[PDB]
Amino acid sequence: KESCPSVSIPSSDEHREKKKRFTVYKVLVSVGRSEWFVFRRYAEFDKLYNSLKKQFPAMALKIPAKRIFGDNFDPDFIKQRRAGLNEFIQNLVRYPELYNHPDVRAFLQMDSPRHQ
Repeated sequence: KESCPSVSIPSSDEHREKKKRFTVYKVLVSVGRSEWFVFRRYAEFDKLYNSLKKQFPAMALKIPAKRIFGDNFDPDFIKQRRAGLNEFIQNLVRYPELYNHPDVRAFLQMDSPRHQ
């Protein structure tokens, strides 16, 4: 019997570089007896969403807004975006045709040699 993946996004962190800031979400991915972390920015969730929404139109996949008229580093905005991204990924891993999908497996690092 294979284990169905379970995922959650418990936190995010702000990183900074020359005149640049970004938010990295910490995704906890668990497959049966083992678990690991994957670090992903919002754009990476959006790229997955845009691919899968075209491939599975009947699912009505939903991701939080991409554009915010206001401060995209407001902690309230980040906490809601994290909850929305968590809803998006948790919904995906409910379906084997999606968690066996190559783009989903790569996004969650499900076939990594470092997770052996």
